Amino acid sequence: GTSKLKYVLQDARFFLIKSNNHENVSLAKAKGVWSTLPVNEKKLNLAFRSARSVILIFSVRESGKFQGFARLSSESHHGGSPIHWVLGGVFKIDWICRRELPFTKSAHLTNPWNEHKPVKIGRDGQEIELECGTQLCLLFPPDESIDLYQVIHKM
Ligand SMILES: O[C@@H](c1ccccc1)[C@H]1CCCN1
Ligand SMILES: O[C@H](c1ccccc1)[C@@H]1CCCN1
Repeated sequence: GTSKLKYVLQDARFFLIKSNNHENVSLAKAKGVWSTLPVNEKKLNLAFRSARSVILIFSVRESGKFQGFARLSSESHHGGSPIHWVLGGVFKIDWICRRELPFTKSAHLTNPWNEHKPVKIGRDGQEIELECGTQLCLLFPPDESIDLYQVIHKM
């Protein structure tokens, strides 16, 4: 079904994350963490405090695809377990979908906060307007390995 997914996304904010390599997205998928540049870290911390869900939608540059999406479970924090990224604070994230979506499937979605360009277009950290972001997340193939019960309880 899609009902719990729609519930998690209700009144959410959405941000495009552009990564330079699959290895870092793989690490994020395995460890449930993300780290970004200071300008985006500040924006995400602000969004985390005000919105009931903040959703990161990931895309590896030149892949032509999104690799999935996740919900922030914390603000950024320093001093924790180190992460062997491929070269700020660390956000904890809960994955909602670890399956890919090709850009060809989102060609009908425009992002008002980026001049109504197709939603695949955007710098790392670009905010995606609510309706566009909701519809983008609903386009991903269902990830039947995920149980959103525990995510709902964190809201
Ligand atoms: O956001 C990126 C970045 C690039 C340069 C300086 C700080 C942060 C990368 C780093 C690991 C995962 N995300
Ligand atoms: O998407 C809409 C928009 C965005 C930018 C210019 C005109 C119209 C509005 C914005 C808030 C709610 N929806």
